[PDB]
Amino acid sequence: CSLLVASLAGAFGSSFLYGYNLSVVNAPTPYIKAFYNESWERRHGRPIDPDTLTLLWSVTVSIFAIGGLVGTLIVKMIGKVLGRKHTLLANNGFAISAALLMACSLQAGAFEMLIVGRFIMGIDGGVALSVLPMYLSEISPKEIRGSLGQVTAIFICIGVFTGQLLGLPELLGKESTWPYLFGVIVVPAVVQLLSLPFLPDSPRYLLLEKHNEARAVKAFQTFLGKADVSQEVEEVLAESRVQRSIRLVSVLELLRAPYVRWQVVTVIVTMACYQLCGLNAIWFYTNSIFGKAGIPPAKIPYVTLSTGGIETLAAVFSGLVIEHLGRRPLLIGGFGLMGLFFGTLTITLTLQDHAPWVPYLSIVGILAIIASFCSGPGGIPFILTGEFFQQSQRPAAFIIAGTVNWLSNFAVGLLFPFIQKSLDTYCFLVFATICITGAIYLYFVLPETKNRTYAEISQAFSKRNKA
Ligand SMILES: O=c1[nH]c(=O)c2[nH]c(=O)[nH]c2[nH]1
Repeated sequence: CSLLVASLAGAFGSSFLYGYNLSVVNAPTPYIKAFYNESWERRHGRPIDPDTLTLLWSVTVSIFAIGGLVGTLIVKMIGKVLGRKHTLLANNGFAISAALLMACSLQAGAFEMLIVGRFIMGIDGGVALSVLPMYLSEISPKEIRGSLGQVTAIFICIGVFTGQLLGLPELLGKESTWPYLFGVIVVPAVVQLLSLPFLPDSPRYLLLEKHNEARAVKAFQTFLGKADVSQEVEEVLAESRVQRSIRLVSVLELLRAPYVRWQVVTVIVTMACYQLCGLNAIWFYTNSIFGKAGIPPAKIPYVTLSTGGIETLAAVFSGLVIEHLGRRPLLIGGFGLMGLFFGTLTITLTLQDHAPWVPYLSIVGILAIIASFCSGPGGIPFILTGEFFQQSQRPAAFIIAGTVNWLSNFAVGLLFPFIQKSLDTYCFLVFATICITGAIYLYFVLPETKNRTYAEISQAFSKRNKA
């Protein structure tokens, strides 16, 4: 009842928006190119050379990651006072402001306005990604924590699916309709602002500092459906006492701490290889990638729709596959399969003209890549980061992981069109090399984590440290 409604509202408000903004920049790409060309011509009187337009488009696409970086940097400070529901309402404010900033760009004729709107969407996505789990896991009972853990990925996948769906030439792909593609963002924000504020707040955050026992008891009774919640309250108080009994280490000392040097190196490498493995690229430039694959230009958006559908289905299947396969074998197999399928994709791209049916193997390779990602290392690191460290919720580790992820996303988004221009026929070899290198490194480094207490991994890494 209340728990399901709250989880659905929060997911549709944050992860749905993140998925939509991850997979909305590909469909209207030629129209935005034409608008950029016309605007530059009218302002300056000279045409755009293709390289300059490609650089501008890359900046427009990749500024979202810099927005996410600044959002992750600011959320740590904002959450000490704002909280969870207030932070989500501020997130809704950012979302509506950026949506209105983007959707009213063509009318005034401003591309800088579009850039700033995409930047504010980046900060919105960063705040959403850093806030939503801390609320979803908090308001959920420990019995059903895994379900709401996988919901935060199911909803990103469904947002990517609906972003692919919105952009077909019939629905929202016409010349005189592409401005509304960024105006759809209003509806999720409106529904979230209508649903969430009529729900109980996060109990632990208020029970930390303001110490409101009555409201916490009411929220726990509403969530659990019973008036006897003494055990959970006692456990929360014990956890808070344990947390305040131990000093919290910052980023500088964590980087300067030799006893977690290998841990931070491993998490940094895992995040960098996860983001340079390439899925945000295969969302951003799906139309161009499938056009370069020999598929006729009259069927690409339907191919993108199928891509989104198979992504969602792979997420749904992974939701159960994860619980039986494992963590380290699963992640290594995911990276190895991604590398092998990148090899398959590049060999069917290089020699597509040999047989007429070869260009239709690119979509099969794309589905294989997406299945290997979303049924694999796609969601493991979000639990692996907690598994590695002692507190399992270390702010320094979270900040480092977020910074690495956002910088890697920015680099990939900025450099993918350039590597395509350089290696039209073999541009996926770089991704394959990155995937295989990451697989080798994390097979030689990362040990088994599931069904292993923090003491065992701590002593294993202590003997690994050679000290
Ligand atoms: O579950 C995910 N799906 C994605 O499409 C994606 N893209 C990304 O960077 N991280 C994730 N995670």
